[PDB]
Amino acid sequence: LQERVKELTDKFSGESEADRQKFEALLAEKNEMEMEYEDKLKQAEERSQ
Amino acid sequence: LQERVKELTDKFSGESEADRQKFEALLAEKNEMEMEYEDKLKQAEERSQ
Repeated sequence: LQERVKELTDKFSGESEADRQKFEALLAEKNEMEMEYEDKLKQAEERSQ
Repeated sequence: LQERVKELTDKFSGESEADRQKFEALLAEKNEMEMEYEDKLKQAEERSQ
């Protein structure tokens, strides 16, 4: 009986941690491409002037 | 035996499920500002010409 507590706690928490890592990677991906666009706006403006 | 199993399974899996909606919202947020930045680049070049 007591083993059932350990089995469900570890794997589902890992599932929560695994889904958290994707969220962190997506946040890094979103932030990385955000500044990439910001570079594009200024480069076009500088060439325009 | 069953009481704990259903208790831990439901609450711990919900934490993993809760990280998916945040991931989906982050993905939707990431896609949305990408279109805005593309519009910004499109409008920045139009005035340049």
